[PDB]
Amino acid sequence: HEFIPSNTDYPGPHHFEVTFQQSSTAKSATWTYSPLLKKLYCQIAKTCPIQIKVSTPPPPGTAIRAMPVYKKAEHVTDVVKRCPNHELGRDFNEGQSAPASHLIRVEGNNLSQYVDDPVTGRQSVVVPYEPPQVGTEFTTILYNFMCNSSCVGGMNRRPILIIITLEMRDGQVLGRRSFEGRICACPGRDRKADEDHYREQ
Amino acid sequence: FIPSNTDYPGPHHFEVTFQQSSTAKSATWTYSPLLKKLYCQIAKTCPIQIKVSTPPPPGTAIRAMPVYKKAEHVTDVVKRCPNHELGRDFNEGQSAPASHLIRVEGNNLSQYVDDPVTGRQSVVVPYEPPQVGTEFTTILYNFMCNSSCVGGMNRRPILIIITLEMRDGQVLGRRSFEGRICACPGRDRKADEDHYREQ
Amino acid sequence: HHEFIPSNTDYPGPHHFEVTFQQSSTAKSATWTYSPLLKKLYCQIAKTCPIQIKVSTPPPPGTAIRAMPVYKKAEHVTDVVKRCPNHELGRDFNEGQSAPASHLIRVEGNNLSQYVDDPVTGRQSVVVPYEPPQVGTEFTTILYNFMCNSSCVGGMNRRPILIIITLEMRDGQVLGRRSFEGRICACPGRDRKADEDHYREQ
Amino acid sequence: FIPSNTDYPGPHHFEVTFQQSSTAKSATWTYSPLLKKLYCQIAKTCPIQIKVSTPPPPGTAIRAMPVYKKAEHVTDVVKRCPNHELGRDFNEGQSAPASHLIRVEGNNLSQYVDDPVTGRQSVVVPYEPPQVGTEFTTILYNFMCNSSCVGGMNRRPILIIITLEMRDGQVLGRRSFEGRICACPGRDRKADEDHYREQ
DNA sequence: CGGGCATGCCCG
DNA sequence: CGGGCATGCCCG
DNA sequence: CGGGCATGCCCG
DNA sequence: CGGGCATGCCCG
Ligand SMILES: [Zn+2]
Ligand SMILES: [Zn+2]
Ligand SMILES: [Zn+2]
Ligand SMILES: [Zn+2]
Repeated sequence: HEFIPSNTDYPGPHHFEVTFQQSSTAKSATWTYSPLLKKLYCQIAKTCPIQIKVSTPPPPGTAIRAMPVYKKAEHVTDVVKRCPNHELGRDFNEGQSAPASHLIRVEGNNLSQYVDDPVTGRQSVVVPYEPPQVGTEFTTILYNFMCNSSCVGGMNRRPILIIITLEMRDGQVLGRRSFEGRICACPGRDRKADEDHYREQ
Repeated sequence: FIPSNTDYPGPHHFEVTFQQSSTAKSATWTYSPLLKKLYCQIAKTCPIQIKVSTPPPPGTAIRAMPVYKKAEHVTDVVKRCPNHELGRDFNEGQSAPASHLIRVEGNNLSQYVDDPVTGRQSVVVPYEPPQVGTEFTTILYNFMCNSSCVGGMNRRPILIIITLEMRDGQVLGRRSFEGRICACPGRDRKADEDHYREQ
Repeated sequence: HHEFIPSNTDYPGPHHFEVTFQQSSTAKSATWTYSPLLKKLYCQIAKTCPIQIKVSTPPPPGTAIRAMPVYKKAEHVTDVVKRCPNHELGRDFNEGQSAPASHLIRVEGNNLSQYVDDPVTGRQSVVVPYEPPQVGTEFTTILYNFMCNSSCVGGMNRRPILIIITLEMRDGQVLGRRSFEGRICACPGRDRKADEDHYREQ
Repeated sequence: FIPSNTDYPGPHHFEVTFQQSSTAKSATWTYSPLLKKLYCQIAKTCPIQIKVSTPPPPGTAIRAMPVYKKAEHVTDVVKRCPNHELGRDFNEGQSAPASHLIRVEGNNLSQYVDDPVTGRQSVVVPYEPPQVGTEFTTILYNFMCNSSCVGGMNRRPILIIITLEMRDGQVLGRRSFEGRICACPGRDRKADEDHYREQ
């Protein structure tokens, strides 16, 4: 209905929260998050796990929506899709049941549904919200990205921003958080450099 | 003829603002607080944030119209220099009037209006409430000739007036700010603020 | 069926075709100036620009001479040379109208000046008949007129152009051809002097 | 037939030549005599000078065929990567199959060829006599992908094989040269020669 | 008729 | 995202 | 317009 | 596992 995904955090009634645990001081590390720059550094198609949390059990049939947007205004109008070279390829499109075009995928959850909103044209994947696990503090949705931040054709070196939403069976918004995403060949280097430049300021 | 470039918040405190875009010679867009100056780059995306605390006239809408500052010119209309109006540069691909100066980018309900006997050009969008969690409705504008175009604004400054209205024309509010469309806002902003300050 | 990329290459034919330029103002704001060092004229939009034609032997009746512009740089070579959309319609010189304002090159005076618009190549030019040099005159003088400032947007913007003069037969042929960089601007002298210096640095 | 190559001047000595280019490192194109390698930026106009000794036959023409160098990749046909193919940028007029690497501009008589089952793509154009008072027949080519393109030439050196031939299949003109498509050609060129001199 | 500037654009 | 030139045009 | 950086991936 | 490299692109 709306073509400019709201970017602003807003926990809402319940206190929707997104956090990343595992850390890896390496360069070719599948994934690693930078708290100082609220930016996730993930590799191509590598298992990326984020952890959701809330204070009170949300309404029945709630959802978790993950959708990509561009950080800059000049680009934000353009739908974030998978580049031709990675779309038409066999690798990962061979019997996966997820639209070749989709950038973000959800790993290990049949209940996950990929969405192409017909008017907006935006793409996003959803899963029913889950109560953590009995002995855990958070809910672990584990995501995937199928294009580097620099894929000529798709992203094209443009910075994105993954937005995680706590939704109603109908769409009404109960929560939201966001952060910058940069898919690389190796997040060790990329992250350090960006935090060293931040330190350089 | 000659809309009222006169400020008026109205009933619902109307606040159109700008974010913190960086200062850089060739920055796509930048805004000055000392002056009400929007330094803009041709055809680039310029995000302008509109805040409204109590919004409730469904069918209400927001207009953006361009006007000349100096009085002798304010009676003249703000069109595009025939060079860009005729050129193939930004005119194909879009579904917006060849001659208007202002264009909305992230919206398709937009209305480019050519006043029948007024001759003023402006573009209206519907007022959409800010999305749950944030405070301002964000409209995306881009200007299609540089302020210095011969055949158009022959270097004469222009003011932009954003009016929120009732489905049937009735100005609930309005605001203004001078805008400049140049190759590099950063170097132009730096200079403008300097000369005015000195005096 | 025509030639796609008019060659600029000079051609002194059986007749000895030459294109000379008389003494010109070194004056900064000059109406027109020339450069044999940089072999390029510098003329003002819509100002009378003289040109000296010369030949050892005289050619047959019906023989005329063609002036056509073409971009100097290859990545621009294919674009035809027309006037900026602005000037082509601009009411400031289509009045006292005579020829299509598409055309950049016009001819002053001569009423035998018929323009061309090659349907095939969509190429624009202009042609007048070869009158033998005025009695006691070495040169057959044709006035060419240029309409857009080499820096006009929409039109040839800041993209150098070449002006090919062609000693052409009565019907489709080439007997002689000489070329030379054209540069339309506001300060012909300020420009030429700035150009030649820049050259006297290499 | 498939991977030809060996030069062959022929009846009318076929000579492929390049004019003097821009010394600049990021120029549209440059040719390296010592390295018999053409360096040009993607989609930029590359002029090539074709010459012959005697008025070649009647309805004869010229064709450009690109082939991978390494004796390994010869098998593989050389086309545009998926991205530059299904991408807007240069297919919005396309009197040229979006798949072809080599393209000709200016000429309307260009014909793009796809071999039957052993399909190789190429561009041909009727040969034309040098315009009166010139010795060079000039053809303006375009190279739609970068030799670095992942999914395309994927950094695989290639040869453009120019051949003069007669409609009746008789190929009696064969001149070939190395071709590299890249962002700034001067740089790679000087880098290519610098080291080969030393190594 | 030359000096000088503003602002687009390309390059020490 | 900074330094410096282009080149139409105004000044006087 | 050249010098420097960005960024997938080669190499050991 | 990281350091260094080529190659497209942006900063000054
Ligand atoms: Zn991709
Ligand atoms: Zn304009
Ligand atoms: Zn013009
Ligand atoms: Zn490619």
